Amino acid sequence: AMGMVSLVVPDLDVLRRWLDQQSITWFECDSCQALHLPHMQNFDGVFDAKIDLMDGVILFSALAEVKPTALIPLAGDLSQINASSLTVKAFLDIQDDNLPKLIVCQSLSAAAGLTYGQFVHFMKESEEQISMIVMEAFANHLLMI
Amino acid sequence: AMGMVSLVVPDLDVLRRWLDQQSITWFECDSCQALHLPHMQNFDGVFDAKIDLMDGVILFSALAEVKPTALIPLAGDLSQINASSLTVKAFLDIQDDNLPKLIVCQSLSAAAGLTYGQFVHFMKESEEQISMIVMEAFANHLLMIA
Amino acid sequence: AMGMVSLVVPDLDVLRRWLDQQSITWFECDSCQALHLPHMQNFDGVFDAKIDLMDGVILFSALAEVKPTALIPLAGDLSQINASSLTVKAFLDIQDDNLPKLIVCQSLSAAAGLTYGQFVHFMKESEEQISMIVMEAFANHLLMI
Amino acid sequence: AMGMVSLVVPDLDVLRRWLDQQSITWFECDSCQALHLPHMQNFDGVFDAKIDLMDGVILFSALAEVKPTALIPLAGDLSQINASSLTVKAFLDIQDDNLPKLIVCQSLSAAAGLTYGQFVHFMKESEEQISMIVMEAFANHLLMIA
Repeated sequence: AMGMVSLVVPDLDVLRRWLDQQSITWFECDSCQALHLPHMQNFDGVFDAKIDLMDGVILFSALAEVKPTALIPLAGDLSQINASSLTVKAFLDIQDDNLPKLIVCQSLSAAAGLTYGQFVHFMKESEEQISMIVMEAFANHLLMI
Repeated sequence: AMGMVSLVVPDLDVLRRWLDQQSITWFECDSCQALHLPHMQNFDGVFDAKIDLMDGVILFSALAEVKPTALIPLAGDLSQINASSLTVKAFLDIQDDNLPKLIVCQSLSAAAGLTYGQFVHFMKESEEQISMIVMEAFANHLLMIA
Repeated sequence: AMGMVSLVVPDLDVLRRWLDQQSITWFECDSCQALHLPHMQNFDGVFDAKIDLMDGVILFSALAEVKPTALIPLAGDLSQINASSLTVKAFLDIQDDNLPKLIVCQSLSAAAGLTYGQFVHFMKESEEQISMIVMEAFANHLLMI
Repeated sequence: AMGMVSLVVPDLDVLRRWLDQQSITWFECDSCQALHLPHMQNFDGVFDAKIDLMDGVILFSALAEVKPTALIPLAGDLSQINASSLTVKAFLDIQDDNLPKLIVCQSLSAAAGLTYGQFVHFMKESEEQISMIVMEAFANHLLMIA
């Protein structure tokens, strides 16, 4: 037992405040509704990272660009990567016009309510699990800079 | 305001009680630590489904046996399947002696506490998301029959 | 039996002549020793095709550019493609600096000697098997133009 | 000048005689049309090897059983393996009831005629190229033992 709490169903404004509470800086696309997190670019391989809220689910995602020569090998390793974390998911986003991306993300289901403490844990856990995947891909020479 | 609720770091006993409170039936392996969920076998392609507790993370997972002729095509589809759900993950488990398995799972991180209502929602959202993915693979002719 | 013949071990000059014999036009890179075959660009998907001679093996290869979005699906289909022809081979050539290529090729072992008629058959058979693979990839929307 | 030689469109009898002339032993399936080559089992990973004649093309092929845990990694290596030889091809044969197989093969197009000497060279070059590929996969731990 940790006691009684009262749960909140957050909107994006609650999330801005809860991020401000933790001293986590966020920035905000002209082109999207995600809260972008500049500190995540400190991890080798990370080009962008953000918090989205959609259909009752908070998502924390990082994006890295993949070298063309590593794309087939990385696609073959996706099972092992997803199996390697209890909480983080990984997949490729491939377009004809861009460099292929590796998306690495964790969700927190919010529609039933959350405490602030649960959000904080999620931010900490996600950052740690995400950066592990992405740094290991970088160190294996799979990513551009 | 709204009401107050208990925040609990659960052990496997907390979860069995919580499943009981939802009238969800669970069975046990003498060979594993998970709580098996017989009702998930009503979706085609599901050979087993279970709740595990691992380092403070609850995992609800479904397992389906994959057709060897569909193993490579499924492996090539994992990005798109993982991209199809906000919450569920999918991956392959391949051994040298068993048929390959598709694991389809959702997690709920319990180390900072959880409430009963969050678990309930987890059980519902996971059953829905997991069953969609498995039913879809089964309809794509990728799975063997239980 | 088709009678007695006398075999020739060709060099690149024999091959130019044998191509001239069949009225097949060839062109010649500043950057390679292959004999390039412009008529093969008449097949949808083909960016270049050539005859190489190396270490006693004549190779007839065509190259097509693959869309990034089709690269993973095509890599998964390489077994089926190679299984589909008795004589043609297919594989990807992927570089970080370029568009991925699909290489589709047939060899003729020449170190033991050949007749002209065997060369002609090879040119005909290769062109037919190669263009089948490449046109089927094009029609399945796997290639750029 | 150099000498003259017979140009022959072969049938399977022409090939058996030609293998005999090279003292290469061949056996037969009551279940297939190929001439099996017992000496190819001396290379590790080779479960079978054979000469087929199909639409006027001679195929020399070797078969190795693939470890299910290496199936996906091998599939991802096929480009590089096919690019490693000027003449040999490699691909997978996956069924729902057998272990997956790696086929490694070379062809010789016979419809415009072949001479005995071209066949001999074919037999030597194929054995060399095919065995290199198979021995290499076996050393990469991809294959099961015959």
